[PDB]
Amino acid sequence: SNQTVYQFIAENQNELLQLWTDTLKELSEQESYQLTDQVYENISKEYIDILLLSVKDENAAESQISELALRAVQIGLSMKFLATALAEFWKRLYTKMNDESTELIWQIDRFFSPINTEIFNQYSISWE
Amino acid sequence: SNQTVYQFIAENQNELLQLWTDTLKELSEQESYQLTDQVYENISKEYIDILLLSVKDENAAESQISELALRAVQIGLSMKFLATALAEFWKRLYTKMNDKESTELIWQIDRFFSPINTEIFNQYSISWE
Ligand code: NA
Repeated sequence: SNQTVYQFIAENQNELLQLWTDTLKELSEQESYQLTDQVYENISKEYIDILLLSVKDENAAESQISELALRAVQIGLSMKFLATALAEFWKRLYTKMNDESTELIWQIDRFFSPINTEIFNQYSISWE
Repeated sequence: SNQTVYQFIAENQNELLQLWTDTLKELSEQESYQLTDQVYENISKEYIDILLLSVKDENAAESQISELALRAVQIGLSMKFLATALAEFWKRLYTKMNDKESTELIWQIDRFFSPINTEIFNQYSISWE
């Protein structure tokens, strides 16, 4: 069901990790300060863990989602920054997997959308 | 440039308002209570008004953004509900536009909406922070 996307992530973990770390770092340069590379790499790795627990849907990864959202809040990432990052993550995955295009986009969207919206929810909850 | 998407929104305002109002309503049916048709219509209208100010970026609609997000909080829409709704809003606009490359249309749509929606999510969360 989410097999094509899931399997690609599983098979391309090391390259995704680097890709997404680099995405966090690039976005951070637009912010008033930049955390260290290891901090962004750990966020990336936690995220990938979430994706690999989320083959069915966002439910299995409940505890890691809550941890990641709390961590984001605690270390000073805005919702704006996190949402921007997560949007860029799936788009950079697309470029990797694309390499029909439209059906791939919809595959990616079906796997990620509920994960990301649950992460957003738990970020807001970790203030609410 | 966001000209292509902006123009389609500008030319199809009444249609989009109905489409988005219906999406909200459909989604509300899975929540523990439903608000009124007018409440959801007013949300769709406030959102479209944001879009029409946003041809460059999300900055001109700062105040409108902040008001929409705050109202969402106050009326009891979760972030989950809001983020699901907004995702469906662009996807439904895609189906409309696409039926008039598909891939480049999606990226045009994403380019326009993504910074607006992220800013909405931010103001939603900030209402609590
Ligand atoms: Na767990």
